[PDB]
Amino acid sequence: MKIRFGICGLGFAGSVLMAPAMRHHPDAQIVAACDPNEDVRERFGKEYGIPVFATLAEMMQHVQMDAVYIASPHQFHCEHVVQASEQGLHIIVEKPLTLSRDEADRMIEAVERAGVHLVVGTSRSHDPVVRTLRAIVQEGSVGRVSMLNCFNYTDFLYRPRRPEELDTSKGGGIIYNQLPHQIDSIKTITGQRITAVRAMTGRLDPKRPTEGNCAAMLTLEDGACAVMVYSGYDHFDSDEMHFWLAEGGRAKQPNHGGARKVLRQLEGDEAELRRSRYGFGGPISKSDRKQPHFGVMLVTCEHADLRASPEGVLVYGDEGVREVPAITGRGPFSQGDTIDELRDAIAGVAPALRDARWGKDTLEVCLAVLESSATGRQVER
Amino acid sequence: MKIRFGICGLGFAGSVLMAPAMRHHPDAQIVAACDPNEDVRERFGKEYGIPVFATLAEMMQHVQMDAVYIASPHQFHCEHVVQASEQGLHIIVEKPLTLSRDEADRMIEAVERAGVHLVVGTSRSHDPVVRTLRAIVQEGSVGRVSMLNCFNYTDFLYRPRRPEELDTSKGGGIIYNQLPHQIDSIKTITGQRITAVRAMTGRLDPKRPTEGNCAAMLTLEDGACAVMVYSGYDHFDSDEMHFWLAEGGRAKQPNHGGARKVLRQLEGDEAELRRSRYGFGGPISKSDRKQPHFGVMLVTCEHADLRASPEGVLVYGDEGVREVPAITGRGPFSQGDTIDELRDAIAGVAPALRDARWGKDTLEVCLAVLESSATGRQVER
Repeated sequence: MKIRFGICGLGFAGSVLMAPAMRHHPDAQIVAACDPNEDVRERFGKEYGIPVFATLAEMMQHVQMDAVYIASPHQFHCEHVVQASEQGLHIIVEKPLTLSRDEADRMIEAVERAGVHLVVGTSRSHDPVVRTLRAIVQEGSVGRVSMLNCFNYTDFLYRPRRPEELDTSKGGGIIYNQLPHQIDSIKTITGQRITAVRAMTGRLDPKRPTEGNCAAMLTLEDGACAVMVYSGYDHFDSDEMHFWLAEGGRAKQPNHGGARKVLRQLEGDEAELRRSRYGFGGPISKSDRKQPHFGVMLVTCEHADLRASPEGVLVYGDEGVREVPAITGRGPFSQGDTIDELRDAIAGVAPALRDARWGKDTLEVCLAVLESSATGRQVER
Repeated sequence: MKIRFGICGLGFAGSVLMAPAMRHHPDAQIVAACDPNEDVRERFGKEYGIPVFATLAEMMQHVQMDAVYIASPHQFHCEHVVQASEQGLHIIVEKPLTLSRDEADRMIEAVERAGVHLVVGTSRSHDPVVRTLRAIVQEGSVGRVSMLNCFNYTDFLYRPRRPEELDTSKGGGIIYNQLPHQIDSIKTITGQRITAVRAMTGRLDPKRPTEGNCAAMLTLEDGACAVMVYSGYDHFDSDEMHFWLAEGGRAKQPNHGGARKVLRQLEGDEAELRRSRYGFGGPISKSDRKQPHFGVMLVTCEHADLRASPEGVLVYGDEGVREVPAITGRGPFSQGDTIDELRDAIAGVAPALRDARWGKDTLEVCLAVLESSATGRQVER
């Protein structure tokens, strides 16, 4: 029925992506928020008409709530998840889940012993086009998946960043912040375990020395494979091969120089541009759109190739093309579907797919990309 | 200067692709032809005004010539190559080179002991867009190649075929008839040896049980990798992601049912449709075009992504996009460039790149795709 949510961590994912989508979602009410930053917290409390807090602990002591949406920096996810679990609160947590397998185990153990439901965390696998691709595959007519092909060329590395985000050791770069979207989509579309990983990564800019590109072949469990390719250097832009839609569904304008131009001319400190542009009540808090997507994703089955469209899925069949509209979610497009997955779990309609074990599993696939790329070898798991 | 050519084997590659391109090529004169089929041979002799013959041996005994273009069925390539070599004639040979490593060794040994030049055989790597991509890479400004991404979705399996062409054991299917175009392009663009192969193949149609799709990751020798994906089931059509140009440069019209429709309604025997449509003086002998291409090919370097265009190469740089026209060849687009590579070799301007050893090497990479796909393992070579 109606889930009373607290938001924990009010950076970009929290305040600007998820929060408005929650207001607008009919099965969800924002009831409270916390963040370490007194400034942002207070502004957010005024605009949404809710009490706010400096720590999760305090929010849990002072507001009747059913779930927490945890959008704190990843280094805080483990303890935030344990803490919510110990209160019997259900959870949505942003990616990265964690960087650490041990953490991931502590999270699983806490959630399971508490009996709560957890979902992670607005992936692009919540995109209805990806859910639609799954429905088409299970439905059966299209036949078995033989292979998938996903690629996304992007300007990610040249968006405004804090300097810890350009250190893979601290969680930066595309392995932890982008590849999970493809990996989760591949798992979602196929319903198969990833059993082997061959990947190569590059860090083609030494001024920003984290991973910006990757080429990978993922072996799935029935012998099907998925190729996954990602590059973030703001060179090719693959929305050209996806109807010139942006990732978030709104039409895109070519801007190839784009993010790199903005940074070169920038006078001052980039970290500031980051928090002033993507913070709460900054520019991008200003948001007739089509389906969201992540690069292009070509699923080749026995009786068809499948591809995400602005409205649903393009099915290239034996007979020629036809279109399938995207499965209606109850609220907004990705963000809303994340909420639906939890509601469904709490309601006993459907247990969560993207639980803590699925998260750990995606973390392991990321680690296997790092290993395969260091050693040159396909990594079995 | 002017190369006097004999054409040996007058099926589609010989009579309809290469022959007109040779007339039109200024450094080349067709001087004679052979083919086992009295009918086709004679028709061809009338139209090109040349003497014709039932066997290579006879042609070599009766016409002063400098080179042979060998477009016989692949099972005949070995002996055709040995025979020409033993006469001191230079050679262009169509792919497949051979299916057999031993054959490939006999071919190398004959060519080398005779001192003749050999090129194989009109690959899509002779496409000037591919040569242009190479020039850009060697030129250096764009920086090192980190990874390549090539894909082509096609209707190959449902074009009209003789029944031996739907038996991998006899040389059919995409491993020997399509993948070499990508493999050769990858080698040409990068100038690197392929040192490992992870691939999966499918035969998604049991009525036509040869390989129709493949997903592969090719490891190159400096650590760069190339992803290669191919599907031929007439479902998705990737010319959509290449400006709706066909492979051969002429604008394309969507026809997704296309080749499969033609076959389903076909009354009679498919082998007949094959030789009556693609034979000499059939329909497709009827041939203002742009650059040829093979699916799309995205080369991601340190300072740019590169992509083939209808006019040359699209360079997505730090600064934004710019276009480089395709290196002018001396004659027509792919076919002509194949001739230039031999002329250059005979003239002492540049030895051939695509010699018999390069061919064997491509054959080994194809074999490694077959092995990797049977075993699930990356194959080192």
